[PDB]
Order: sequence, then C-alpha cells, then structure tokens
Amino acid sequence: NNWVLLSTVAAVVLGITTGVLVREHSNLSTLEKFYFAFPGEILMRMLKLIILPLIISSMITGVAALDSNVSGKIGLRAVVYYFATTLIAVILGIVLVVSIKPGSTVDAMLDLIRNMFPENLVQAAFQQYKTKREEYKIVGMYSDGINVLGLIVFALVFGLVIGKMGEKGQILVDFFNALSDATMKIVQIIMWYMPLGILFLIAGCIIEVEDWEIFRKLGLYMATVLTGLAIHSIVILPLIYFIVVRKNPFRFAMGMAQALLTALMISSSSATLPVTFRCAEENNQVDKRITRFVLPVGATINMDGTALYEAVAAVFIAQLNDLDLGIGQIITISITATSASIGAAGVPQAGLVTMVIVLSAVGLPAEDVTLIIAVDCLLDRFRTMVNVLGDAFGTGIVEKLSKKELEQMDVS
Ligand SMILES: [Hg+2]
Ligand code: NA
Ligand code: NA
Ligand code: NA
Repeated sequence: NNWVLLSTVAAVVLGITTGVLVREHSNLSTLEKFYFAFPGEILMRMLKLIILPLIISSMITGVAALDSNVSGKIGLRAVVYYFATTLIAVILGIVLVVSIKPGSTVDAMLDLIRNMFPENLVQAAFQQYKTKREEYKIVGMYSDGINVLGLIVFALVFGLVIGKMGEKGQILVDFFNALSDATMKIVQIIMWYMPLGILFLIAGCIIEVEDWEIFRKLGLYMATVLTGLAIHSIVILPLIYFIVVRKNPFRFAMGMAQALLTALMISSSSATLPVTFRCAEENNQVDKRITRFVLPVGATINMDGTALYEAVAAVFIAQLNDLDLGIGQIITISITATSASIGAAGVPQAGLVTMVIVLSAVGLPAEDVTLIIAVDCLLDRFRTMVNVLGDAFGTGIVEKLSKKELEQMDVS
C-alpha cells in the first residue's frame, strides 16, 4: 500500500504537535534545542550523502540512453524549458516584491563558469571555487560545498560520449545503469527512516523561532514568496503546459500528487526524484527515455521556486537595509538569482547556502540570511513542490515536442 505517504504525512501532524507543545511546555537551551533536532540532522546527512551518486549516475544513464542523433535536440529542448521557466519565475518574483513591497558583480558570474569546468573531479565532489578581489587582483580559493554545477556539466558530457562510443562503451552504460538503480533502492531505504526525521525536522524548526512575533514582521514577505510560488505553479506552469501539449494541465499535475505531496513533506527535489519517476511514467504514461533525462537534470538545475525565492528575498532584504533598488541594479539580482538556483543542490536549506551569492552581489551583508532563516523552513517546504512541479511539467512538455525523436527511437 501507500504507507510511505501516510507515515510521512503523520510526521507533519506529530511534528507540528510535538514542536508547539515542546516549545510551550519547556524552555530548551540553545544547546538543548540542537540535540532535540538530532534525528532530523541525521536524515539530512543521509539525504546529502546520496545526491552525489544520484546526480552522477542519473545524469549519465539518462543522457546515454538517448541516441546520439536525438540526444542533442532533446537536451536543447530541456534546457530552453528550464531557463524559460526559471527566468519567468524570477521575473514574476521580482515584479511581486516591487509591487507588494514586503519591506564584484562580474566576479560572481565568472565563478559560475569557473565551476562548470572544475580543475579536479574528485575535489569537485565536495569543494567549490570562489574568487575575490584583493590587494586589485583576483585571487581564488577552493572553499567547501559540493560542486553540483561542475559534476553535471561533466556527467552530461560523459553521458553523451559513452553513448556515442557504442558497443565499446556499453560496459560503462551498464555500470552506471546499475549504479543508478542501486541508488534508487538506497533512497527507498532512507524512505523508511524519513518519518522519524521529518517529525524532528519540523518540530525542531518551530522550536528555534523563539519570539513568535518575528513571523508578523516577516508576514508580508511570507505572502510574497507563497503568492509567487502559487502564481507560478497554478497559472504559469499549467499555462505553458496547455499551450504546448494542449491537454488538461491539472490532470497531469493531479497524477504527480504523490510526488508533489511527497515533495512538500520532505522538502528535497533529489530525495523525491524516485517518486517523480514513478508518478510521471505510471500515472501520466510518459516515455521512460524522456523522464530519465529531463527529471535528473531538472532536479538540480531547474529550480523555479528557488529562483523566485532568491530574487524575492534578496530584494526584500534590500528594502530592510533601506537601499534604493532602481532598474539598473535589480538586473544583477535577476541574473544572480537564476545562477544561484542553478548551482543549488537538491537538498533542503539549499536556498540558504546559495543566498550568499545573491546577497553579496547586490551589496548586502552575508549574515542577513539569519533575518529570514526563521521562516525559510516553511517557505522551503513549498519551494520544493514548485521545483518538482516545474520539472514534472517539463517531462510532459519535452516529451510532446520530442515526439518525432521518440518515434524514430522505437525503431532503432
Ligand atoms: Hg521546518
Ligand atoms: Na526552470
Ligand atoms: Na528541480
Ligand atoms: Na539548483
């Protein structure tokens, strides 16, 4: 049965009940609060532990399966959809902040290209490159943080090659096909522990708020993020779907309910990738070849909700700092917000870590993330649903336009 969905949903009810009662009936010290959420901490380690095999293997197997002739066209179609939606998300989010008003530019962009082509694959697996002007000469240093952007650019290129080599490379296709399935099943092992982790991730979140009035200060900013996420997922993404495929977008979104509802509870695109595969390929009867390529890449580079979030929050924090945001300066937020969402890993709190890239570029202190961290857990929950929904809709859109390529693939 679907006990996995019931168990994780029950964690939300128990997590909220536990967190509120614990927060009210006890006064946990800062150290005591940390130990309370330890079971949630372990789950995040388990989730972060699996994204590297998940991304590397799924990127290689998805691209490799596609034939050499049609791999480029399908890849081009997916990339155009990703940027088109992410840019529309950022534009929608930026228009909202200026309307609702809840409240080293080049070097940041170059560091993104310097990370698409890392100087070492092993180092890229756990370290990231950053450059800073100092005296002015640019000096770089490999700080910490998995380089998701670098690994994909390699896995995609590696996947394309081994697919083209043919029978000479069928062993690498077989090796990574099995390595992808082995990572699918390890994520299902994590699914069993997830209800325990969510019970404390949610409970721990609503215990560290301290003064409950910070939500009132963040109330309008809250609405701006949810309003943008609601507008994007309910209007824009369904609209783009209907325009291309000309089929009921809400029926397609209805099938992904397990993936969408799952994404909310756990708030991680990569962890729910196994759920997305089944829902798309089973409830919506989508081609396996398209799903196994569009989704894995989409789960990391295509994050429409996060891109809307980074732009909305960065501008919102700017209003708090009381610095004017005219036409000229808001552009770098749009470009950086799109870039930040590209590099963000498919894990919870990925938005918070990439906030430094957008916060620094616009000219804001790097510690302002603590101003909005109180509610980022609640916003994060919904961002993922939009992140998977955007990728989920991409599978249907890309499949429809790639109909000719798929037709000539069934006949080898
Ligand atoms: Hg939370
Ligand atoms: Na996108
Ligand atoms: Na995604
Ligand atoms: Na990302």
